[PDB]
Amino acid sequence: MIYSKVFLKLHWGFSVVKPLAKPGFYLPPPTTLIGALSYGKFRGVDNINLGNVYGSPAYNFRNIMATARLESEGVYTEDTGKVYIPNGRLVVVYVTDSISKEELEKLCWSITRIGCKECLASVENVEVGEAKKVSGRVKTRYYFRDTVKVVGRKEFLEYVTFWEENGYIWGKEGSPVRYILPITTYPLASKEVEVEAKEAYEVGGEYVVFS
RNA sequence: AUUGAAAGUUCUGUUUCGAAGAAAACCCGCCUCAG
Repeated sequence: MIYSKVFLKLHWGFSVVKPLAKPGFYLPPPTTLIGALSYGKFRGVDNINLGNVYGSPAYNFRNIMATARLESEGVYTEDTGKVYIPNGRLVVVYVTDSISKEELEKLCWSITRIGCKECLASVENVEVGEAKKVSGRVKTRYYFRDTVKVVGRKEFLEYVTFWEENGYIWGKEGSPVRYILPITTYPLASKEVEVEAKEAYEVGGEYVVFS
């Protein structure tokens, strides 16, 4: 199980609107993170024949684990929800085993935007390594699933709804999955939460929780 | 190539006209550079 870390510098922020008034999300979903990685290999093409229907040139990277977190302060504003965090820093962790270290590192440098066109984001540095699996009590900053238990004080937790990769195809809505975000609503920031969990990969001290 | 893809809330307008800080008032009364 290989892992990679990337540091991104945002220009003005990101904007992803909720499916189904156009409120937006607080942090990008894993689908956007996987699509940004896939942009490095599928550049120039917008429709691929999956075999039955044209849905996206991203239905092949669906099994790559990804998380992300903030490192600065921002504000969420509706004026079409937007998350303004100019000159901020984003840390993205990719955990997978499908490809070797070289391919993941090459695709990691090829991230251009997160969300829509205006949300450009440069790349400052990357790290690649081998991760270890643990199950003891850990402290994490990355968001995780709803079913994961919590031992600490419930004070900085929010509930959001994301979608699986089934939504990659047009004319079809993805499955609803609940997610827990350790975020302060105003001003925007990230806080540490202690969880027990069952699977946690150590990617340099900042344990990443998946289930 | 990411609930992503496709879009200007843009066009037209004077804070303008008018109204003396003006009138009265002494620096002035005393002193050899001398043998």
